[PDB]
Amino acid sequence: FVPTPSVPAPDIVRCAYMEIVVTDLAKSREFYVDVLGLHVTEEDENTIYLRSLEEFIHHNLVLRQGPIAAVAAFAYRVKSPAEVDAAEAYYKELGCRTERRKEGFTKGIGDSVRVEDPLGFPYEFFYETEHVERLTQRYDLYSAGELVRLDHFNQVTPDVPRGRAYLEDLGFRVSEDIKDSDGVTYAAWMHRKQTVHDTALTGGNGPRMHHVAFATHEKHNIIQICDKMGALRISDRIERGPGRHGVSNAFYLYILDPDGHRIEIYTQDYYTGDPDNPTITWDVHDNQRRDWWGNPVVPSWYTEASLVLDLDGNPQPVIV
Amino acid sequence: FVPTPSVPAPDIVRCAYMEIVVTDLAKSREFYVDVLGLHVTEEDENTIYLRSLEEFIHHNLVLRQGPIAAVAAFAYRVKSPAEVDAAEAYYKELGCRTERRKEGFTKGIGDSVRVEDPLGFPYEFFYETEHVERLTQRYDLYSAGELVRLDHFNQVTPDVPRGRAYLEDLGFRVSEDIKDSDGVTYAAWMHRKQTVHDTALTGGNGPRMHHVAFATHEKHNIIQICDKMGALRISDRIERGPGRHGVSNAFYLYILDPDGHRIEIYTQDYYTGDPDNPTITWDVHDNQRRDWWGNPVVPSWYTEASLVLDLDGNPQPVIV
Amino acid sequence: FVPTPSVPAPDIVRCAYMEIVVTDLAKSREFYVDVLGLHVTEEDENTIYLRSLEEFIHHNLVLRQGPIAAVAAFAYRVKSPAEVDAAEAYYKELGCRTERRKEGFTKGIGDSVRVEDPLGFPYEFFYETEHVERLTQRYDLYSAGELVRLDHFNQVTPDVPRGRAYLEDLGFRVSEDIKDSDGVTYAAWMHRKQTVHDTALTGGNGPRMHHVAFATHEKHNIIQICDKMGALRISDRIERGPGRHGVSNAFYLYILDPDGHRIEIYTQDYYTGDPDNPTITWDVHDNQRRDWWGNPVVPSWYTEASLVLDLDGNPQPVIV
Amino acid sequence: FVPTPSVPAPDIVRCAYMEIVVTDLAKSREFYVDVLGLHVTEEDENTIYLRSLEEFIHHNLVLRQGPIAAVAAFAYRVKSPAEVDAAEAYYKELGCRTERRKEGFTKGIGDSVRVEDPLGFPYEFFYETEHVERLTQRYDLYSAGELVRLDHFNQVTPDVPRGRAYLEDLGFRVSEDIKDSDGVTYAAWMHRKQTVHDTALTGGNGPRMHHVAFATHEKHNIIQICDKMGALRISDRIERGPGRHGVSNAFYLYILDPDGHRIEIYTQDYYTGDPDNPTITWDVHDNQRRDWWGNPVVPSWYTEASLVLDLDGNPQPVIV
Ligand SMILES: O=C(O)Cc1ccc(O)c(O)c1
Ligand SMILES: O=C(O)Cc1ccc(O)c(O)c1
Ligand SMILES: O=C(O)Cc1ccc(O)c(O)c1
Ligand SMILES: O=C(O)Cc1ccc(O)c(O)c1
Ligand SMILES: [Mn+2]
Ligand SMILES: [Mn+2]
Ligand SMILES: [Mn+2]
Ligand SMILES: [Mn+2]
Repeated sequence: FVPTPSVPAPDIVRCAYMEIVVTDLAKSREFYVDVLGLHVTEEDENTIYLRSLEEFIHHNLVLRQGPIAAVAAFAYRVKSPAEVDAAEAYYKELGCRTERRKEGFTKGIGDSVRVEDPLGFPYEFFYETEHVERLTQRYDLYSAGELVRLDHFNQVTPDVPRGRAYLEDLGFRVSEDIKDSDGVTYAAWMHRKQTVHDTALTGGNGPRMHHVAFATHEKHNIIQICDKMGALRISDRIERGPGRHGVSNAFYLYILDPDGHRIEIYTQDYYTGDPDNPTITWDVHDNQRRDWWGNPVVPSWYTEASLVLDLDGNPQPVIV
Repeated sequence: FVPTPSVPAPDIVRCAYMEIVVTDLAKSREFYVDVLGLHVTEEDENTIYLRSLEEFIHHNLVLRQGPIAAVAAFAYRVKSPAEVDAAEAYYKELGCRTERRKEGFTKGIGDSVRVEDPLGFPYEFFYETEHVERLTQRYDLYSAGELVRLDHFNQVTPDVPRGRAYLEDLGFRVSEDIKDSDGVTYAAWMHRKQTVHDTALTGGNGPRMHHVAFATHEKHNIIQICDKMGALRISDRIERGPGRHGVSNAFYLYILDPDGHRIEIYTQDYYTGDPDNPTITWDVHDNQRRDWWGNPVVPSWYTEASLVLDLDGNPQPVIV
Repeated sequence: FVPTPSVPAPDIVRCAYMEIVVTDLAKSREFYVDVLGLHVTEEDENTIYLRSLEEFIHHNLVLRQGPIAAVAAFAYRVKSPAEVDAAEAYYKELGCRTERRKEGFTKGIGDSVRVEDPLGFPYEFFYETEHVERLTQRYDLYSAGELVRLDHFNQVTPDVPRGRAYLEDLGFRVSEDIKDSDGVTYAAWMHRKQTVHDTALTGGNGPRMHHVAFATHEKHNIIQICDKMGALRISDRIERGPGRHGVSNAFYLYILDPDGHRIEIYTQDYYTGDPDNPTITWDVHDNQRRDWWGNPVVPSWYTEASLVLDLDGNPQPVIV
Repeated sequence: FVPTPSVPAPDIVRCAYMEIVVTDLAKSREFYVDVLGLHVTEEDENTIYLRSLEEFIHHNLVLRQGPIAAVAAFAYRVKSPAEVDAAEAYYKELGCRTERRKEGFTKGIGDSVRVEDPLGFPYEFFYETEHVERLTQRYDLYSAGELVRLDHFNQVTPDVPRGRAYLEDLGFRVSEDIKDSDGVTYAAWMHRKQTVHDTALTGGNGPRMHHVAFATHEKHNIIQICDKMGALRISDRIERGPGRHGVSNAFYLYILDPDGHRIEIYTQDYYTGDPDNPTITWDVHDNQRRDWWGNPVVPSWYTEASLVLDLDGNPQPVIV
């Protein structure tokens, strides 16, 4: 197990954005903006800043042109400027490499610290961000498959029990998990905000990014995304779903972007804000734990996932 | 009563399109295309031809620039070219003014006959029409408030029993009506196709066009139209609804175009195709006959309606 | 090809009901009434009469206890009493075995003729039926997965071109078909009523019943059926879907009853009522013709189908 | 203004339940259970404990038989057992009457303190409660108009600025408010949990309970409630809506129980959890602040509200 530091954990409010490296920016823009309908906060020749309909912070996604498709950062917003200091101190005590930039690492974000965490993932903690027009009631812009908010990340790592105790120490609570009779954790859903999760851990070769997920208001919005992809003849990019998750109870869809990064569209989970919210444990042999409808899980869903970068911009080696 | 001709009635398949005269074409285009999302089949400086998502005939609506906002024609498609002849013969026997144009009255329509019917309405019967791309599966074009097909017309006339017997002679059947204890008809819903109606008769000063109605696939599409109008700050053009009709059982919305013409958006009525489909009779005092939820009916809904034109292009005088 | 008779074909209005033989009536009742929510018109120790929410004829399904699960009759309603005579005369001229019963074959149905048609299927034609309370507006009964009407049948037969030419002589029109470069029909969707089909032909070992289909009002009603089956732990009975069909454009779901008979839940196809409604032809190699989202079909969907009975109640041998 | 205590405010997690006094328990049960579909946790001859689908604490509503219809308690769950002590200390310092019961005031709740707060409202704070089966995935129980969770309370008070400053000292944040050019608050929406509100203040004769609100998953669930009430002939109990709120952005419906207590059914507001979540201020003359579609409000909605009880069970006099 990762040691529990003597300094307090930073107070994390929620997952906020992900910075992903793509190989052809124009091709990626077409998928994220023209197909999925995300809103462009701002952009230049090498970077695109996107946000969902109900977001007020500067962006939920940063697309950056690069030679190797990978995830550069999983960013979490902390409760106040002092928590950025707490985050840096906490990881330094763990012996992790850290880098602080008062001016931020991405446009629209202020003082931030990035770290190569104990599991090899590039994590960012920040508090300051530029506010932009919240498009919540801009129904003149509302598309039939509208993505309304960023919900969670999903990470692949070889040792799930080690990762779980580490995120618990950081203050995340386990709303649901999958265990065997021995009591060993195979996967866990973890949260700071009042939904089922901000991040999840899946067992496998890693560190790797399994997916980032956005929510819609209703189920028909998810169906429309599939319909539109069939009309555009890119239905081969629909990987799994739509279906109903056993774990989380969310109606879901997983699609692939042009570099193969996995995007989940999700809707309707439940409230986990209470202090003694009951953890739901599923047995590893329960056939409805993944797909409530018993649908077959595609093999690629367990084996393909995105590389993540270290703080110098190079891929972290995958432990097999 | 209007005499029953000795020649057979033309075989009418369904309501097909309406030609409306608007006072400012650019302002009307903005409402029908930019706000409601109808598809432009073709257009020129004085006329716009629009169609709904699942239509394959040339248009469901013709917008024509004119000095007086009014309805120029209610058009019905007949079963074969010979029914156009039958339509002309039938109205001639009734002594109505008729005009036949082998080349059609509107672009994309072939051989047609227009008549000033016994109630003063300009009716058109045609069979030939140019086919265009049916957009049924063009989900890349599907908007959140998509109108998928033209459903029916609604006409205001002073003597409903006279109008009902006249349309029955034409072969329309009454799926639902409103009567008093005396057995007198106050309103009637009439159809040729297998839905609740192609046209309806409402008692009042006329001849006048009460509304033309389009259908959506689901209820949330109707809600989105309201939401979008609120975002565009034109919610004062929402006249009545959304609500549930007692008569027809349809979920509905009535909005007003820039000249005040009333448009209904409707969804989910039931099948009436069987030969002995039961007529549903509602009593005039049943409070759920109009709005199933008991909502208040706006006074303007009973008093405002559009003028209709005679065959020379002049308004038919309204009998009060 | 089946010869074309010299007498006119009976005027068929729509598919009306199917008589199914089940092996354990209590187990079947639980699935059709308690799980699917169909409404019991009446029942006895050996037979159950069910109807959908918006139906006014006596029943859409008849469940009958028997030794071998099979389909005893595909019933179509004809336009008037005289069409029952025309149906008998038409099949006698084709040399088919026919049996007429003035008092009907199932309760609530009057004068009917049943025939072993040229492809081996037991077809029934009737006009008279007892009317029952139409539950259209009984929202106090409306369930979250409500089936509102019977839509179509799907039949498996070894020679599709023969069956297609036969049904067209009967007056059915082809709304969509699947053909190869050579022009050979592999499958066809055929209709009398104004929807995509009343019956369809699938190539395979037959004669066999592939499925009977019911419609819901909206897409979320179909999703609820799946959710409820997962809660009841019978998700292993969901065979294919939910998905979007390329042919027909309908949102769909296929599930299996206790004896393995296949039921489709379907919603939202389009209007085919015009006399020149364009047939849509799909190529055999178009991967979006079955499932618009490119989902894998299930081998069982092409190989498993129900036996049908001859007029003496014995199963028709299946040609392989 | 109410003085700000020197002891810290209790850490409040969310509104949790309301205790309502009804005049005929059988008539009320019929409305809450048979019509609305709430789930009975337990009941006796004089009291009914109800909860929503996704709730795990003992109840969200308590119905209690009594001589005068009124609200006996607005209950909030606090973060830990120690916060019950902090709540008692905070209100004692304000000079409010308080009553603590180690064994709870209603079944299933533990150590609780009730207070007659500065505005005259009976507030309860508790931590301990019995957990019951969370019905989240019991789709075999899911109704077409299912209420999934308790969302908020709305209170009527004569001095909104006083009440607002008081609740902010308690730690509630203002997600949206209505102000005039002068900066005076006419109404405010306040929250502890990550939705738009836990409670709201409406100006008027009070103290009175304006309404308690429950959420559904989707917009069609709210429409079904209306449809079912029309089928049961109790549409006269639908008071306002359905509509879209400007403030909060939620799709809504207000109905009346047998004693006239107002219930809101609500769905789809947005996330307010960030520490600098922007307050949205609406001007008093903006006609889309209440109903986004410009619908007329109902005078009864501003004038009628429920009496609330003091700690001895007698109604608090209403200041006019
Ligand atoms: O279906 C599964 O594989 C489990 C599950 C539940 C919720 C999620 O967001 C997710 O990504 C995966
Ligand atoms: O609500 C009403 O006034 C009756 C009604 C029913 C169906 C319709 O299309 C319509 O336009 C009016
Ligand atoms: O998806 C397919 O396999 C083709 C298809 C289309 C419409 C139907 O009703 C059906 O039963 C099958
Ligand atoms: O429409 C209004 O009157 C304002 C409003 C907004 C959100 C709510 O929950 C509410 O109860 C009232
Ligand atoms: Mn996920
Ligand atoms: Mn209408
Ligand atoms: Mn089918
Ligand atoms: Mn409210």
